[PDB]
Amino acid sequence: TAQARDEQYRNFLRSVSLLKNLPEDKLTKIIDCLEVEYYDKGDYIIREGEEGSTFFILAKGKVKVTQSTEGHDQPQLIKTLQKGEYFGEKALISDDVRSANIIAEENDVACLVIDRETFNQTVGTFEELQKYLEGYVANLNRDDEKRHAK
Ligand SMILES: Nc1nc2c(nc(Br)n2[C@@H]2O[C@@H]3COP(=O)(O)O[C@H]3[C@H]2O)c(=O)[nH]1
Ligand SMILES: [Ca+2]
Ligand SMILES: [Ca+2]
Ligand SMILES: [Ca+2]
Ligand SMILES: [Ca+2]
Ligand code: NA
Repeated sequence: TAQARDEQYRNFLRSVSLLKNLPEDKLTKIIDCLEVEYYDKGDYIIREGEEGSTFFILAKGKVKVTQSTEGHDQPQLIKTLQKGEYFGEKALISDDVRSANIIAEENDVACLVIDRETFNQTVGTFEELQKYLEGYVANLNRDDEKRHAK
């Protein structure tokens, strides 16, 4: 049922920190425009250095965050993320290429894929959320500098 589907997505999206206080009409816009992409173990959802403008919410499974850093020939493992966490906002906020890899850690990982326009018309319309994400990205920049990210 369309209604049952939309209710399931509404309940999930309201469990995401960043989205919990969105007006109904903006949550409905996300519900209407999100897409789902599925990944197998080891797949790169995001690859450092590539262009990208999608915002992702992890809906099922776990992902690894890895990043190239000075003194290491392979990207180093920074953290892992789980259901309800999000990623890919930094390319939009920093106006940059992707700055880390996001790798599926297991099979049947599912992410919600939110394009730039949808992001801009929902999350990006609320100054409190923009300022929050600006501060979060600033902390990511601090972390990048402290580990000597390439
Ligand atoms: N640069 C950077 N990015 C991090 C970090 N942790 C995460 Br989650 N991320 C996420 O990894 C994504 C890679 O694509 P992005 O640069 O668009 O956004 C990044 C962030 O959402 C981090 O320490 N540094
Ligand atoms: Ca974690
Ligand atoms: Ca604004
Ligand atoms: Ca921190
Ligand atoms: Ca950087
Ligand atoms: Na992808």
